[PDB]
Amino acid sequence: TIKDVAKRANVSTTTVSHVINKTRFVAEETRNAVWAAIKELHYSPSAVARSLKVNHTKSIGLLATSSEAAYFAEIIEAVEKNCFQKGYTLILGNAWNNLEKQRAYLSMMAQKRVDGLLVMCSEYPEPLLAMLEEYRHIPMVVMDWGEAKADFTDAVIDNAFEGGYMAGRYLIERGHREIGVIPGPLEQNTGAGRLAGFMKAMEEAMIKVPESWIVQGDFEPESGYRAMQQILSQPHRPTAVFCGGDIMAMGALCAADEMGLRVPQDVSLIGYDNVRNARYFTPALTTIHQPKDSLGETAFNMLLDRIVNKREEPQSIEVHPRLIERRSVADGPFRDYR
Amino acid sequence: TIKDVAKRANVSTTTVSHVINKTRFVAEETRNAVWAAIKELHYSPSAVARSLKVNHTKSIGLLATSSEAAYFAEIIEAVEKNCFQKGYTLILGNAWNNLEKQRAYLSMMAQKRVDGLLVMCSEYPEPLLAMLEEYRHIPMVVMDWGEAKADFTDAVIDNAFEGGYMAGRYLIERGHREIGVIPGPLEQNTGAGRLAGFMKAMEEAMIKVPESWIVQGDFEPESGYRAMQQILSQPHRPTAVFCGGDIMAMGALCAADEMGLRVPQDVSLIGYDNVRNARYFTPALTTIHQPKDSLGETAFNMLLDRIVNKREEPQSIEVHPRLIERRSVADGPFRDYR
DNA sequence: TACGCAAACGTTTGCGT
DNA sequence: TACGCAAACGTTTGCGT
Ligand SMILES: Nc1ncnc2[nH]cnc12
Ligand SMILES: Nc1ncnc2[nH]cnc12
Repeated sequence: TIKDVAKRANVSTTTVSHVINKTRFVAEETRNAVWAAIKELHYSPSAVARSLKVNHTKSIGLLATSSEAAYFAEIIEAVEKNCFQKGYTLILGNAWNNLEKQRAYLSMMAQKRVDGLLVMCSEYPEPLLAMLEEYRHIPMVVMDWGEAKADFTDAVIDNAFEGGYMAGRYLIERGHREIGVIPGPLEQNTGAGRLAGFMKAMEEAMIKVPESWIVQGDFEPESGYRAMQQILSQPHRPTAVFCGGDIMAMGALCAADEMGLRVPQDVSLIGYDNVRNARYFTPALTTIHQPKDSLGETAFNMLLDRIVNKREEPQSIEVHPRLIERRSVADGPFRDYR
Repeated sequence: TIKDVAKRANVSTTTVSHVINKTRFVAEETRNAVWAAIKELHYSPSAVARSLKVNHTKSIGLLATSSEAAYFAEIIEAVEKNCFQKGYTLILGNAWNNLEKQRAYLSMMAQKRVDGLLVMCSEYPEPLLAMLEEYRHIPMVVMDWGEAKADFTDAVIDNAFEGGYMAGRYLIERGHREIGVIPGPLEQNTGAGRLAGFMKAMEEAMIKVPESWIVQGDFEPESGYRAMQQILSQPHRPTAVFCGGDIMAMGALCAADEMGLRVPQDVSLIGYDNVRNARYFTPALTTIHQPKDSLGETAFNMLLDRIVNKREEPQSIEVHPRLIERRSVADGPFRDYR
């Protein structure tokens, strides 16, 4: 079809190409006509064709887990923002922690010849790690590991452990000593990681958390509801609770209200993520904030580096969580005794 | 690189191709070797190359507005689900209601040669309609219009008006006659549409809504907070409020709590959307539910039809909202008098 | 000076035999 | 019977002149 344009303009396609890509000098005169034709012909340069010669599609694939969950959602939108301004095209794929689904999208991606790969799989078993490696050839970065699980990728690490530790400390310094927790899937970094961080703070305080006070969640509002319930649904209950994620917390808030418990007057709740609208939780959620934007930006960045500056050596960049004081927590019984 | 495979197997690439695509019969023997090589060579058929001959990329572009907002998010995830199972690749682009941004993504899309186009732009001014038409050639469907704005697209219509009407009716039948409303951007269908529907119910009831009781929102939690405030922040206030979107409502809930108002005992609130987690609002939100999944499914479907069955004539498919009773509403002063 | 030729990028596919 | 040839799809780009 460029052939069709070169003709209208009565010049070589090479020429057409050159003016389209400003890749060498062209007569104004000449230039014009081409555009002229480019317009009537209503021309649209085929990227697939181009991508065929130039050897880069100028698009990146997001091998995600899910994309609705507030958390995930924020990141994605971030990453995308980046792709847009640097000319990249985002190909979004949720794998739902389904291996087949993952091997699937992966290969679809390779075939669509993605310039690079962003990875947010939540859980990383050997079987997944393995598949992953078969694609080392294609530049990639995993945005959700605690440490550097592999040598073939760039990694961005959130410090979820120091975040767990922060959340715990706060409780302590507020007077709390009877504290429960609803962690997220221990196979995930944001799960095991955050929890552990929180658990260290307790040991430092010689605070023991009775097993009946820790209930697993999965990050979905419902998981929180159940746990919160289960916790306050017992003879003896904590005076403060640490919730591994904002949404689940939102779930733990609802349930307390429903058991007619008061927050924070009856129970104190600290969450984790600081999702765009935790502020509008009732009451306004006190939580640890994860820098989701920077997280995305930093991932798309390391990736571009590898891409353009053809880097070979794996990289890894830390990012830092931080406490956000809201209205869901209140001084515990030992505040004044410290 | 297929050339590299044909060689290992010592057969024609045509052959390699044939066994890869099961496009004609091949000796088991022959078949094997190819795979054999296909494996060692660690081969990955280039879709760009293929897409070049076959003339279809097997990917669809989502020209969205935003992708974080719960609403949007749910849809997208839906649509994507569909693309995955029918082999399509999703290219997601948020235009933020920025014309340039839109013309941009659009053309990027055309160039990436998308098999079809899904459109969720929120607002549609002539300038946007116009650009849009320049792409009639590429099959497309707009998932957020009230009626059929154009003749060159397939449309799926939500019936947001009948939804507004439903929400109003409910209030009425619950005993309410003093009711306020926080609508969303009147330029959007889910804005003007829903409101109007609600407004008809009032006229039918000879209920007049004083201007001081209607406050625009933008769908973001914050907009709701302000409005809710503004409303209850007056000498005379409604006994019930209709909120154009769940998130904003969530915002209107927070504010009441903060002005120490009780919901629903002090104010009744009905929202709109029934987002995945409105159930976990505090209190559990009573709202109108939009079938977001079916919405996506139905869009990806009409689109596939056009695509595959090369349809030419625009189509349009209705979808229906429905009331979801929760805990945010309570009988008003006239319940017993009817 | 300002431009055009033709090979190449990696596939699929109509004819053949 | 089971397979191979070669043209084509739409670009970019190293040489030329
Ligand atoms: N996997 C996950 N899902 C939702 N919110 C999260 N916060 C941290 N990890 C998360
Ligand atoms: N544009 C929009 N944003 C968020 N929620 C919505 N519900 C209906 N339309 C919406």
